[PDB]
Amino acid sequence: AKMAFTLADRVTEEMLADKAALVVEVVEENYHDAPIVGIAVVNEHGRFFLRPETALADPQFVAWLGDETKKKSMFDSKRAAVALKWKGIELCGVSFDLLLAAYLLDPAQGVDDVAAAAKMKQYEAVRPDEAVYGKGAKRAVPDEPVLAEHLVRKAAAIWELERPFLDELRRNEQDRLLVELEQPLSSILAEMEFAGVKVDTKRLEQMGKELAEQLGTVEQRIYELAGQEFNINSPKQLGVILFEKLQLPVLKKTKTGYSTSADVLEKLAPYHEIVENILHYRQLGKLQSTYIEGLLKVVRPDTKKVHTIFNQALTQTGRLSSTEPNLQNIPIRLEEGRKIRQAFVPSESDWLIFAADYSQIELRVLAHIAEDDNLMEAFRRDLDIHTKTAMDIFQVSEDEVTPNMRRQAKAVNFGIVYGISDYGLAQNLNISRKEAAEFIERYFESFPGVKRYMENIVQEAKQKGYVTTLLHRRRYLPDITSRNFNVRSFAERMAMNTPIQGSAADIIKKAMIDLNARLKEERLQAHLLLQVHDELILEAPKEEMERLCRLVPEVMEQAVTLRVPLKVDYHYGSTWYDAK
DNA sequence: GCGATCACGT
DNA sequence: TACGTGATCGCA
Ligand SMILES: OC[C@H]1O[C@@](CO)(O[C@H]2O[C@H](CO)[C@@H](O)[C@H](O)[C@H]2O)[C@@H](O)[C@@H]1O
Ligand SMILES: [Mg+2]
Repeated sequence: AKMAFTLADRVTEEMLADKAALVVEVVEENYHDAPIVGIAVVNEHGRFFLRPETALADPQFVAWLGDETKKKSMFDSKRAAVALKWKGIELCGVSFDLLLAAYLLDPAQGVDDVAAAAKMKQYEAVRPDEAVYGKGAKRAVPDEPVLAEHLVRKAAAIWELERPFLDELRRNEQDRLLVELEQPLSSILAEMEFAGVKVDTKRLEQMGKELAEQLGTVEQRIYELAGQEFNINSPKQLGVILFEKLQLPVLKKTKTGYSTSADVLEKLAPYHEIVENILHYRQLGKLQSTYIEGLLKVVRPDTKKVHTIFNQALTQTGRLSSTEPNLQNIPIRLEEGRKIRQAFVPSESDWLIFAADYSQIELRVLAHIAEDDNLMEAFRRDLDIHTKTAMDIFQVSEDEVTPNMRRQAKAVNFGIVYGISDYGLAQNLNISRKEAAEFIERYFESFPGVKRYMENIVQEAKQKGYVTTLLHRRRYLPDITSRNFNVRSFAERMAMNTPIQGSAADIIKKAMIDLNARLKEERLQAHLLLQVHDELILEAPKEEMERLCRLVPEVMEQAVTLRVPLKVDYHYGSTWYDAK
């Protein structure tokens, strides 16, 4: 069974062919400034294993790695590229990434290692990484004999599976999606992650001090109002203090007891003064624990930068996710938490943070896909879309639209995009079911094209077995035919929403690629730092702001051409908070 | 360790 | 109502 390969003590010419499956192993989940434990190369001349100290010190190998004409097939090339960047080594010529290929073929498989991807094609001559390295406390690099065969088997799998995966991608019309979108994007993400974002740690530490004080205060007030101490951070103990010791009304229940979600607490506020305090305490506690303490834990002490990792092969819709730290969920709704952004600053003196965001990209994408005359016209006039919906569903002139009417029309717009049900619309607007249903009905009368799209997309999902996005990304929906109403309904909402969220994902990804090409042509020093679903955050010399104000929005607006215009707003300042 | 519940983002 | 990450609790 053992697979044959050369355990090389030195790099040789035949190891540098112009086409090879390459494995540059980084076992640490967070690959930033992490160790490379081994290298495997499989090509026309055979299978090879190279120790990193050797390979990475060989100028011929390093040259081969950076030679864009020497093509490499890999799995999670971003991981290798970044780990190499920290060692001052450039990786070029990656023409096939099995992780991204598998992700595009079926995001639902959750492929996160070569073995998982290989299984899709009935290839099982490779072990799962977890089986080799273990997990958690037991996770460690095996002895060279075991490590070497594993890396060679992974490279061998990649070598064998490239053609099969490319053939299916082609059949799915996703060949360009991999080659012209995801693979180029992977390199851009590597640059962004490697660059990192500078943090004003002293500012965060000061906020932490101010929060600790406020928490202690509110914390005491809570015990005083409850005439006793308990773990406020325990939905369990809290549920007892509120619904048992204080007799507060039980408006909502959970799977294991009473609900203490902010949602319910808001309704309970009128009954007792402790509720407001619990809400406030949670607000502050989230800021302290997740953001202040959290960020401080991952900031690099030497550079004061945080280096997130953008998981490019995880979400079912094509969006990216961000981890350790997640820089796509930094507070902004509430002013107090929003101030956390004042701690994200430019990495160099006299540089500024520039942020550009698409305005209502989901609803604009919906107008395009559904080809709804009323909705397309609304955007062609660049109308306030929520006021417009209110005018239509409540039958009133612009002047007759009250704040509450807009607030509700807004909730309906978001619900439509999410495939909201008459019930979930009530839960959100805290209204009835038949009422929320009447709203939805009024919406479809005003936007018949959208109603038709929602009906047609669900039928298409049932017929084909999947739905697709603008750039041909796909998501299988087997539950669309489930005879269990709830399971089927969730699938139906996904059928309606995925093409919208997914196409919006496609668009900003292409914008990022187009943008970097533009930045290079103009030789601007400006560069991307983050992507937050419908917005791009960059940093650049103050002298480049005027050029960026015109360049960034244009590139983002022209990424794709829809039946309605794409609109991008932008702001810049001395900190992320100020880029408003 | 892991499911349940909470809260942060688009 | 769509899509995420993660801190904390509590029993295994
Ligand atoms: O390197 C990112 C890439 O690796 C996968 C596994 O193939 O995720 C690993 O790394 C992430 C970043 O540290 C972790 O969040 C995740 O837990 C770990 O398995 C892919 O999912 C991802 O695309
Ligand atoms: Mg926006």
